[PDB]
Amino acid sequence: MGHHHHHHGSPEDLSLEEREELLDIRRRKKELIDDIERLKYEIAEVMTEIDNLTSVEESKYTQRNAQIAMGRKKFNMDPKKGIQFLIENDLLQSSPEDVAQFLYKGEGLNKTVIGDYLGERDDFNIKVLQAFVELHEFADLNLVQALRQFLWSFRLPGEAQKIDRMMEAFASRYCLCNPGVFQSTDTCYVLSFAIIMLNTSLHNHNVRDKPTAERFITMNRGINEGGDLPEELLRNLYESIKNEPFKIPEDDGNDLTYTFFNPDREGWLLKLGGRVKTWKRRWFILTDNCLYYFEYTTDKEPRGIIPLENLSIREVEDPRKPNCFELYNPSHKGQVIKACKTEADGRVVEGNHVVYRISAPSPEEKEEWMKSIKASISRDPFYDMLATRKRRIANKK
Amino acid sequence: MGHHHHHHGSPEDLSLEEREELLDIRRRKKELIDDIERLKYEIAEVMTEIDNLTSVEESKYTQRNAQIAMGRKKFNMDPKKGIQFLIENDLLQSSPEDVAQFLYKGEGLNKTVIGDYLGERDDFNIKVLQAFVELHEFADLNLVQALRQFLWSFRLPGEAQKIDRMMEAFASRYCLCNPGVFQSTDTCYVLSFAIIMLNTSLHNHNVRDKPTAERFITMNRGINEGGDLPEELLRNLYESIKNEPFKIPEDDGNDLTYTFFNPDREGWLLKLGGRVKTWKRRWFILTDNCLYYFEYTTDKEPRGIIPLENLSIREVEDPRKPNCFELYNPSHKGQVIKACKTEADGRVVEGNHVVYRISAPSPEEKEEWMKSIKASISRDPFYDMLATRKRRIANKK
Ligand SMILES: O=P(O)(O)O[C@H]1[C@H](O)[C@@H](OP(=O)(O)O)[C@H](OP(=O)(O)O)[C@@H](OP(=O)(O)O)[C@H]1O
Ligand SMILES: O=P(O)(O)O[C@H]1[C@H](O)[C@@H](OP(=O)(O)O)[C@H](OP(=O)(O)O)[C@@H](OP(=O)(O)O)[C@H]1O
Repeated sequence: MGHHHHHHGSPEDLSLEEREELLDIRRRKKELIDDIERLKYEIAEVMTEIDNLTSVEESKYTQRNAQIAMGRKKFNMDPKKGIQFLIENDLLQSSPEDVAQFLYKGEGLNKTVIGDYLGERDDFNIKVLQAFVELHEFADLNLVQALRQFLWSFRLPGEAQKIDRMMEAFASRYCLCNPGVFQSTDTCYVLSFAIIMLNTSLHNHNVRDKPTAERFITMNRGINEGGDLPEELLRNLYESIKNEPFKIPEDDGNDLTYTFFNPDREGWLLKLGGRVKTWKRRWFILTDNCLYYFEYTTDKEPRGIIPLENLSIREVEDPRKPNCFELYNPSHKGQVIKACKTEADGRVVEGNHVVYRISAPSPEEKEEWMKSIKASISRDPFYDMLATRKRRIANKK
Repeated sequence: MGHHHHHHGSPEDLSLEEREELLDIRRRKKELIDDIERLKYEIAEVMTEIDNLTSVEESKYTQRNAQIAMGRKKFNMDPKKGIQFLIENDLLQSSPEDVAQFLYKGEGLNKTVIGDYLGERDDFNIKVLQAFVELHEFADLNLVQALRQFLWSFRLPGEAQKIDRMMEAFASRYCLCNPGVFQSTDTCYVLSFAIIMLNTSLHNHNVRDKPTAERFITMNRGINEGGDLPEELLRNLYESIKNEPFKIPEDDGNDLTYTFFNPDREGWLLKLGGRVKTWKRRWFILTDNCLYYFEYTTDKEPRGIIPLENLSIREVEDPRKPNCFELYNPSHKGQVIKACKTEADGRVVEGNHVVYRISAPSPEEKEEWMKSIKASISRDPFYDMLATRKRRIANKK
């Protein structure tokens, strides 16, 4: 420090000295706080000693640990029964909030089972799901950041209805934590699945079309209840996913986040006739789990419509045409597939196909079509869920 | 030895040693916290000294301190006027939140006056009460722990309506901080008063029936909107209160938490007739601030009903019967007490009593009855408040 002249008199107080004193006081306060923390720890230890009182002073094993361990295993076998066991035996309190804290901690818990339980339509489960999402702190996180945390805590159920409940809870929570970002919960929900599809698109090699940042901006046009979201916001989300894929717990490689494919496609194919086996070039549109085909790209009405429900694909070698596969019903051998087409006179009639043999222009287009068709068939209930949700997202005047 | 009344034993039955140690540790922690607060205050003073605006002063106390001191005294005289003085003179900002912070700090404030002010039905006061409970951090505290903090910050008003507002604010805050614990705010509210009655029961010597942990579990059956709360939860609450009574600020010994008696009782008594002074044994039920008496325990209809409104008790010596007291109206000497009874023919008529002389089977039963009756009369508006609240608690499925 050095000293000051001090001609003035004994009342002269020195700011530096006062500051130093203040610092010392602060240090003392910190020490006191540390002491308090230590005391708290001691108290906790005492409580532990008290609890499991009827025992031998030195016991080999831990009552609490043993009982909780068995309860967790019970939960993994049947979540309803596990929760019940833990509540009955006072290892867990009975409120939705306490159950949610148990699930969020998730120690020794199967995260798929967590997802199965949180996605149930029961009133208790609904309340646990709310408290569960409330344990996720979404304020000041972008949508991908929030999704990363949420998707670490459980594994998405397979049932479309269950996936919906959980993503609705997520979207509602995000919007409450980040007001003014999205115009509606519906916007947040649909954008969330856009992000999930992008994760699949960019990180699964079975997906050839790798969307650019500009492309992802264009795909989400009108999502904000008719309006567009800020380009900067969409870019940040795109770049986060591009940089790092969703990290999934207990990952089996089969997760929706990695295998959420676009079920829609358009393009030229040759198709073999039903009763009369002639090859025809047609413009095909795969949409709504149906294969629509047209004589010309300018036709308003399809030449035919093939519902894909209950069908599967097999590759075939054809004597004349390259890159062939067949659609067929594996349950109904030798039976006509339910479909409709238009005759030359304009009459709409039933198709006469036991199989639909299709030839693609290239091996690469063959693979694209088979992927799209398989994806469309395999996740239809889920794509239907999103489609019904997207309609309410789009607003008509 | 020998003492006059039957309520002084020896200290032999102690509590559990570990628990006592924990309590001591908690006390130490509290002391440390107080020390830290003092240090902080000192630091603030040092900062003020360092600061430029602070001149050397001829005066013992400074402008801010002097003005705030007078304002606090004004508040204690008339809370509305005190707040106004502090706001007008820029010693306190005008929002409910700032006023609530002033009240919560409570420096040099009468905590009874704090309670009077927070319990007012005015719109501003209602908003201050909300902000006041928001300054209490109830997350991860059990209901007793939260009650201890809340009941340190102010003294409960005497008006039933005011008590209701404050306990409603408390219960709502607790449930928001601890979601899923109680099924309703009503559950939290009624359980809170169960805890308060237990405090009186276990810690006031005028109360002979000391409920066990099992007893307290049984008393709260169906409280959770028809359902039962977890036995472990109720045990923790019971043991906390048993171990340590509610610590009340500026304690005069007259606080509700110490003098919240059960106003209800049943049992055998002899009663002296009205016009014709014959002694009859009757089964008595004290409920709803009324004394109902029956010829037989199996009777559906009472022999008579004595409203206790406006009555008081005096002990008397009787020539024939032991352990006697009289109910009488001190305002209406020599006048018949409003009551009803049934004649032998079944006609319901008015009673002819100037006084009701009652004889109890033992001195101990006499004391129990007089306590119950006095308690019932003295706090009727409040018991009525709880009763109307408990009805909405009991719901049908
Ligand atoms: O045009 P020609 O050479 O006469 O042969 C037709 C076309 O291949 C039709 O295809 P498209 O409808 O695309 O024109 C086909 O109908 P499908 O669409 O049902 O395959 C007819 O099947 P049958 O009606 O089953 O013979 C087949 O007779
Ligand atoms: O039975 P007997 O010996 O004839 O005397 C009766 C009983 O004592 C009654 O008590 P209870 O009603 O409990 O049977 C009492 O009524 P109260 O209930 O009003 O005390 C009558 O009072 P009067 O009616 O005031 O005389 C008194 O006449």
